[PDB]
Amino acid sequence: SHMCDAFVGTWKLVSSENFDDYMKEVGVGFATRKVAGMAKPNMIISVNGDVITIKSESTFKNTEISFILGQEFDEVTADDRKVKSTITLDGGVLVHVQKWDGKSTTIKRKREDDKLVVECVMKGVTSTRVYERA
Ligand SMILES: c1ccc2c(c1)c1c(n2CCc2nnn[nH]2)CCCCCC1
Repeated sequence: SHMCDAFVGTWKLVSSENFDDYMKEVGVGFATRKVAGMAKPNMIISVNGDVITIKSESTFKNTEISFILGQEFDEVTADDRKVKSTITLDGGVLVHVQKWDGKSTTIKRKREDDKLVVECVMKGVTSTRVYERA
């Protein structure tokens, strides 16, 4: 009955494109790129009141963030960046901006048909990662 109902659930990665190049653009080093690129995460999205929780569970790393839309928080990313994050809803798309070291990357999550599509963008480089219900 609310703001992210169609995102809530357990999702499994089924395809990726350009993720190595995205990670290079971000600054991720060779060994982490190789092991992270192999991961097939489950993304678990839940909502309790105003608080949204997004977990990512994989052989590479298990991460968890909780947040309120529009309210900045500090995040340690799976690749060990210490970033300041703000997540908003823009026309039904969750938009996640991460700022660190004068740099920025944006991760968009959208529902398309029965998929949850994640678009990671750093400068001119996009990676598209497609999730199915688990
Ligand atoms: C496996 C799954 C998910 C991951 C990662 C690794 C990494 C991130 N995300 C979250 C964004 C996301 N969600 N689905 N794919 N990407 C941080 C940005 C990219 C650097 C590598 C580490």
